[PDB]
Amino acid sequence: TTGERLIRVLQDQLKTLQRNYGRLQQDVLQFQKNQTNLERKFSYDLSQCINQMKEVKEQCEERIEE
Amino acid sequence: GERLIRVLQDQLKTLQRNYGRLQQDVLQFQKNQTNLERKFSYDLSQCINQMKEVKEQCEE
Amino acid sequence: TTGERLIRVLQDQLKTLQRNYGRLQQDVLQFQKNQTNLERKFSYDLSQCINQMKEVKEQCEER
Amino acid sequence: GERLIRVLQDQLKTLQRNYGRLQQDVLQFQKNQTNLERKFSYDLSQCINQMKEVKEQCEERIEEV
Repeated sequence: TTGERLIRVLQDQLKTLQRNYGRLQQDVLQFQKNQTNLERKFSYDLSQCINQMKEVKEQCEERIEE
Repeated sequence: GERLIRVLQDQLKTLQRNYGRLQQDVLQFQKNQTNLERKFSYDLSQCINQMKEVKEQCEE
Repeated sequence: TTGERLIRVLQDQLKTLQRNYGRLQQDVLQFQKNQTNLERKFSYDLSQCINQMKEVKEQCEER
Repeated sequence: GERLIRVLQDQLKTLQRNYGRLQQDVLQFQKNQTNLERKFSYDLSQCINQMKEVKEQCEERIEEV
């Protein structure tokens, strides 16, 4: 003992370390995998806005009674 | 005897501090990206709904 | 004029769209800023990892 | 008359290309984000992998004395 006691605190610090880091990994995995559906949603909405803009232009240009 | 263990104990407390900085950098980035996305998705929706309104103004 | 009332509505709406574009441009600029910032932080954290690794290495196996 | 209509047409068309560039800048930013995430995962893992080599090294050495 006395040196076994210190070694036990060291084992404790290491497994607290390891468990925290493992928890962070799956938090990063959670976030990043969930990011994909959002990136696709923005991409879609930006294209649609660009397409509606194109329909707007054609129709307003048609609105010529001048 | 050999207090390499007390050195290691010191290094693990430093490594725990540095993990703490890494965890807060990652989590802060994630929190800001989610808040900015709420705004980004609001502004995209606004382009869409505005463009719907212009179409019907030009269709009457 | 029916046409001159629509012209005023179209010019008001063009201003709102230009505003919308600038908010979208500022949104994308902020993604760029948050990202490069994280790249700078992560660069520092990685260096702290490698260099404390290197030194625990020499601390052990050489007493 | 169509002077104001001229410039409404001009401003709209310049806006349409600015949204176009906007769209290309989002696709590119998204993609670089993905690549930075992946290189950063790889580089931290290489550091952790060397960390673990030093653990085994330093646990072999604690009880050698």
